[PDB]
Amino acid sequence: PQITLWQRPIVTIKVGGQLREALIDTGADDTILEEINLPGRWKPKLIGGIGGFIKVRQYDQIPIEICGHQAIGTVLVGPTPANVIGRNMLTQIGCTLNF
Amino acid sequence: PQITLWQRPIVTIKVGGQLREALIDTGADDTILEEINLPGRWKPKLIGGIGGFIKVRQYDQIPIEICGHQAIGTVLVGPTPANVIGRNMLTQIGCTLNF
Repeated sequence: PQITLWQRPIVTIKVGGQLREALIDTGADDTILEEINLPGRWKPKLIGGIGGFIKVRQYDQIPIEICGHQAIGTVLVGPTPANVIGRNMLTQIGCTLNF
Repeated sequence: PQITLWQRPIVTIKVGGQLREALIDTGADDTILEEINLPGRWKPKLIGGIGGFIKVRQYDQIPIEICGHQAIGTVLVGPTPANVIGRNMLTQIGCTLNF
């Protein structure tokens, strides 16, 4: 697909046998989802906060589907104002910026 | 240009007679620069924060240049971890996401 930026670029994703809304965020290194039970091993990770750190669970090599494109990558799970698809996942689906 | 997302999409911009580095951020509604003297009238604006609001100065209809494309739009000036080019400016240069 070609997505324009007049609205927030919010897409339907498939992850952990669920459907989620997530923002395509070229400003985010990492992919973070609100609380979801993901399979496999996780390790704790500290991400940056309004005067402090947030502890999240890091799952490696998680299958996602973004507008029908599969992508394996790291997903962080914990407190987030939205599901965010960050650059680690956008590279996997061949997402570029174009003008 | 076509910009891939293996690295942060940081571009050279021209604004207020200065050169700045800024992140292309599809996750940002608005364009925010670190302290710069911009011409014209500004009004105060509250944007969201780690447990609170940040007061910034809103300049309307400011010329920018991103990789040689001119774009008029709103620029916010105040405390920001980086220059951020948000969607209000990316639409003006015809920036899309593509995969």
